Amino acid sequence: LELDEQQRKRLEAFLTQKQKVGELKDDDFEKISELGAGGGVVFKVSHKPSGLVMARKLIHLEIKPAIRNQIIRELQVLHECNSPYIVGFYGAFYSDGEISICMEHMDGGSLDQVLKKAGRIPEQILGKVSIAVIKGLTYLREKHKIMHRDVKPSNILVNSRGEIKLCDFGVSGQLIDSMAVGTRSYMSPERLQGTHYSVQSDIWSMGLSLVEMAVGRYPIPPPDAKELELMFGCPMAIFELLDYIVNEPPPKLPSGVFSLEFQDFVNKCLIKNPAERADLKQLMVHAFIKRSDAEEVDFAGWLCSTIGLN
Ligand SMILES: N#Cc1cccc2[nH]nc(N)c12
Ligand code: NA
Repeated sequence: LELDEQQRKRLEAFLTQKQKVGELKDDDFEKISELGAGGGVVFKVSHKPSGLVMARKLIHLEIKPAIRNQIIRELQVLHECNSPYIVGFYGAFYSDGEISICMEHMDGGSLDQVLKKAGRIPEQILGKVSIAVIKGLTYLREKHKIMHRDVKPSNILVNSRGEIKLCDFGVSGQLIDSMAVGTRSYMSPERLQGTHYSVQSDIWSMGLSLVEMAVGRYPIPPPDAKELELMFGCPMAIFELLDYIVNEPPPKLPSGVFSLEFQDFVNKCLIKNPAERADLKQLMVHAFIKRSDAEEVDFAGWLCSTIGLN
């Protein structure tokens, strides 16, 4: 988790900006636009006193003062997360029936939005995405002993400075309890079977997200012979999908389109058995990761061109 000079400096600039904000209050925010929707909506906002642009997630919940004060206390844990791979946090408060979580605004939005625009994401770009997700999960586990629990393309945010960060990792037990409704389509077979689940379940979710972004389609059930010819030239209800995940072989990338190191990387993430599945330590030294790290890929450049950012 050692940072380079440029990363160390952005982290310091963020904290110095954050220290000037003070206590977050409802009437200090001006809504600019909507950034996306879930059990909550995300708005791009202006924090009028500080002049900072933020992402404000509003979770509408009717709960007694007892419950909201415990949720807010639990979200204070988010002030301790300081990493290039974790979306910056400004603060949490309650106001007129809703919890607000104020975060760093990521101008590239989430990877589900980027994928919608791009059609499919190139393998070299997914190499940088994989490095950031692994480093993000390593940071959470090593410095805070917590697991993400909700890795999916909509929880991976990107920006025009080429940064890739994780958001929405559950930190409050009470906030989840008072809710308790996001998709279960990225959950590992072992979590869907209620059995033993560690950071290995986040690795499965990463593997699945990477296949979806590479092929441009949620990868379950697998695409047929004709669906692949449509893609590279070369319906299922949620309950049927979850049964498919638990009972059928895992998805895989099509061969002949992707490098064998990339195919091997996703196969090691998607091994059904969590014990056999690669761990964070092993993924960090996988051939695909070492190769992607040595590649000097202009992620910001690719991103701005693809989504018309600027
Ligand atoms: N979309 C989105 C989103 C969700 C949570 C935090 C955020 N910061 N910047 C965003 N665009 C964003
Ligand atoms: Na979630």
